Amino acid sequence: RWVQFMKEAGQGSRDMWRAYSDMKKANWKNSDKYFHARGNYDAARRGPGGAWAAKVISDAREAVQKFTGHGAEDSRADQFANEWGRSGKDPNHFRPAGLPKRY
Amino acid sequence: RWVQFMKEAGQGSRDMWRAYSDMKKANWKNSDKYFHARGNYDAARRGPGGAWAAKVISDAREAVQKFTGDSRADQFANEWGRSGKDPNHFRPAGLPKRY
Amino acid sequence: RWVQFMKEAGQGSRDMWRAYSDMKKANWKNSDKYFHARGNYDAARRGPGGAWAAKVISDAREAVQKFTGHGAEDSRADQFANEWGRSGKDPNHFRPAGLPKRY
Repeated sequence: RWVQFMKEAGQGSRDMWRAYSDMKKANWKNSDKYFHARGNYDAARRGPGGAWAAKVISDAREAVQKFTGHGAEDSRADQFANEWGRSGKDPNHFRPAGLPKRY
Repeated sequence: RWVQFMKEAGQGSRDMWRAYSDMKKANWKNSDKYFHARGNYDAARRGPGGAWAAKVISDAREAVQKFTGDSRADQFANEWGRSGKDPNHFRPAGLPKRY
Repeated sequence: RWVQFMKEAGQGSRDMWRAYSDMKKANWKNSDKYFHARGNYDAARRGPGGAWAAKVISDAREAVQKFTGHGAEDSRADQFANEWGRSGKDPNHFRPAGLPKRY
């Protein structure tokens, strides 16, 4: 169903929001790739709709970041982490040392 | 606040699925437009985040209709409810009162 | 903000819908790529939100139409036209002989 896909998309959107919210609450140096990967990883594991939402949201954020002057290298690196998580690879490969266990 | 907007969007999305779910359970003829209006109505009542979510979901639905090959009529109902107007405008005869 | 982005996305979405509509009513064979390119071209000109919406819509169209028998050979060809217009190239490159000035 389109309904089931959309439900997955809604949940994946929530996952993406949580990664952003946790990133902000954590204030941890060089943690953004971890949180980029984690949100995409969580969302894609909701199902196809979740993977779709993760991609659509990732792509919008990359666009807004570019507009603000984010460098091409940093954007590419962020997109690498996004796709890493979304494909099911462990977000913890981007985990900075000492990031609290709750994240 | 973004947290509040997201909260409403979450609520509104749940209102939309509940409307589609009730539509399936009711299995009542000529009831589709009622449930489209009702989901959008309930969702918009949650706040701006709910109206946004309701529009996203309604628009995504029309996209699937267009892509696969009535849409306009559904959107009339979607917008009627989301605008705060009475979903019962579309209520078919017989529909159980809990819906 | 994201306010401007979403404004552009709405503009871009309307451009895409208008291309799909024009495609339906023109009923011109071998004109598919023209309208796909044109929708994406018009949408990308709205700015980043428009380009983003155009890609979201284009990709969703490809994925959804798989359920109505559109295979990869034609769908990837549509997608070549989508990216063509989106990148700023002339949709008219795909214009079939005689298509009315209205489109």
